[PDB]
Amino acid sequence: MPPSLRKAVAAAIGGGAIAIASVLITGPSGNDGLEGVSYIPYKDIVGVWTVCHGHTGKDIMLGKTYTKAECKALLNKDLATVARQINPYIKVDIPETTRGALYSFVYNVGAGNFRTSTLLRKINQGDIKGACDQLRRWTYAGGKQWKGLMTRREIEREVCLWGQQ
Amino acid sequence: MPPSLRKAVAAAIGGGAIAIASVLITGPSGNDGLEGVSYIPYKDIVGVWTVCHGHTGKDIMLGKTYTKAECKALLNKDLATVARQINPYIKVDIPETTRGALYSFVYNVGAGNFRTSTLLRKINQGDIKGACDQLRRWTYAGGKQWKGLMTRREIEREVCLWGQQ
Repeated sequence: MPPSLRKAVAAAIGGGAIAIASVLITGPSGNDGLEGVSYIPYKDIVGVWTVCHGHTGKDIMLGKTYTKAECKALLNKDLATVARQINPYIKVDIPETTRGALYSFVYNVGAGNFRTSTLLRKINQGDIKGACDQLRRWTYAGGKQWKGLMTRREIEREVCLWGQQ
Repeated sequence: MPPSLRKAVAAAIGGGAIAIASVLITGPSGNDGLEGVSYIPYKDIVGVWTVCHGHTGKDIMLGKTYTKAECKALLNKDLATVARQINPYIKVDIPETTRGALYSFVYNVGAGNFRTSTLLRKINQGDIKGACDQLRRWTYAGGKQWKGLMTRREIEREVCLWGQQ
């Protein structure tokens, strides 16, 4: 991963999985992460309304220009939600890096997908290294493989396996 | 602080930042820490129901008597929440003493207040001395400086500055 991002994830470690994920999504500067940011609402490719760091919901004011602080508040809430949605399903102790990287993964890919993934089953069997490797299989959308996903998956993989080496 | 407590801090240091904060809140006995303990809902001065060592939610039963057991459940959860809400905002590496000190402070003053604060800004510019000193600015409410908050911030501060001697 870029060295600034690496250092960023390093300092977030004391802050636990949530903070780790927040670095992955927003990046060191808070605007150069694996997710885009947008201060004004827009419809995505599936026609869902979205703003800030990829935030969707029934609470988007279409006429509003959002601040950096609003965007960060909303991410916090959404990450807490991801945690709520997936942590029940992780039946084993994993390191904070691994947890944070799965948050970032699930943020992108959705809770359903994760619940039925092979990645989870390898987590629940204690195969951490094997779970982190499953990430590379998640680069396909519209029967095309995406350079942007393959990169994201590589970076989430590094962090997922951060403790090992 | 009181020696009764200065020791009991050090007692759960190896428990990490959560355990440091949780200590400051309950103190060794359970009432003799920074928060007020109460096993029946009372309406506080601003008219919010409150129970145990400061727990407020919508999850409160108005005639119920809570146990020493159920209040530990509420606190731990509440403190999980504080860590979720503030850590992503903390971009640098910090001692578990310092972090735990901040968990307590935010318990008291709220995530919003914290996210906009000068203190967090000093934290993130690496200035930990400068950070902890900012605790002292948080001793007013309703016009007046309170001696009780003046104490409470000196305590939180002491713990905040445990690394630097």
